[PDB]
Amino acid sequence: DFQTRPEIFIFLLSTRAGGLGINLTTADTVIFYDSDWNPTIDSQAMDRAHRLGQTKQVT
DNA sequence: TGGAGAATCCCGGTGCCGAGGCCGCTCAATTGGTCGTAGCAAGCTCTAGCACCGCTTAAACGCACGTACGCGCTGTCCCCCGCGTTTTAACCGCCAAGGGGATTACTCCC
Repeated sequence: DFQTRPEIFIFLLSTRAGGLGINLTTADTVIFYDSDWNPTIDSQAMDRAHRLGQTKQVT
């Protein structure tokens, strides 16, 4: 759904269940409302956006 | 006695799902030796269980006889059954949820 249609603004996503898996490359912005103590997991989360096929500069 | 018709049975056909057998493996039953002890055995004590006698009188029995009560009979009526109608909720299927219990991560404390 999120990848299909640009009317959806925001994607709420838990850090561990949601950080690991598939591309989310029609986002452009990643907000850590809270940041994991293990920096790898925040890196995985950031790179669900910052990825091959990423549309725009990730902030 | 007959009959009609409903209700119960039987015969063969269909299919589905669970019973009966196969497979892999664990872990619980078996083999071997140890060691403690309890309960099997021999022995003594004296409890209390069984037997008998004799007496007392309360408890058991056989009988008379009255009447209280068990039982078959009669009448009624009411209320529970057999059957058609109306309706509701039990059953089935499919999706949701939540919860809880085991696991995994990450930090602080020792």
